[PDB]
Amino acid sequence: LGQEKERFQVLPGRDKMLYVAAQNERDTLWARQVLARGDYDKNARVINENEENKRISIWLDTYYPQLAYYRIHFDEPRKPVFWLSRQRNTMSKKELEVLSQKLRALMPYADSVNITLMDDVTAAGQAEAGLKQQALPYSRRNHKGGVTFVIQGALDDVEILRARQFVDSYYRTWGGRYVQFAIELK
Repeated sequence: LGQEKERFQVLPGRDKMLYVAAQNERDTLWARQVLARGDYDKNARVINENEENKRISIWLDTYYPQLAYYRIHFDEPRKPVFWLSRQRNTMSKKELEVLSQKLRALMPYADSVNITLMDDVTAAGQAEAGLKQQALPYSRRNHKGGVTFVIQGALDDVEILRARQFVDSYYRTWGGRYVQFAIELK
C-alpha cells in the first residue's frame, strides 16, 4: 500500500475476494476508481463503516425486523462488534449465536462478528452529557422506544458547528435508531 498504508487495509475474503477497508467516503470513491482503472472490480471490493452499517440494516429490516440494536463497529475490521440493546434484547445466547453466524456470512472479510450488549440508559446519558458540556439548552423527551433531544434557542455559527460535530460523532458511535437529536422550531 506504500504511503497509503495508514488510510487503507487489505483483508482477504472467505469468498476469495479481496476487501479494501477505507476510513471515509472520499477514500472509498478514490479507491474504487483505482480498482475500476486496473480492472479489479470483479475481484476486489472497497468497504467502509457507514456503507456496511446501511447494508446490514437493510438485511435486518427483513430478517430481524423487531431487533433493538445500535450499530456495528469495525475498529478491528476482521472482527466487527455489533452493539445490541441490553434492556431490549429478547434473544437467548443460542439465538444470538445464530444472528452472529448470519452476520459473519454477510461479511466475507470478517473472522467473526461479536455481539455486545449496550446499555440504553448509558446511550441516552452520553447524549445528555455532550449537550451539557456545551451549555446547550435542550429538552430531553422520552418516547416509547426512543429519546429525542431537542436543541433550543438561537446559536451563533461557531456553536451551530460545534453542536453538529457532537451530533455527527454521537451517531457514528451509537447510530440513529434509539436516541435522536432535533432542532427546535419556533
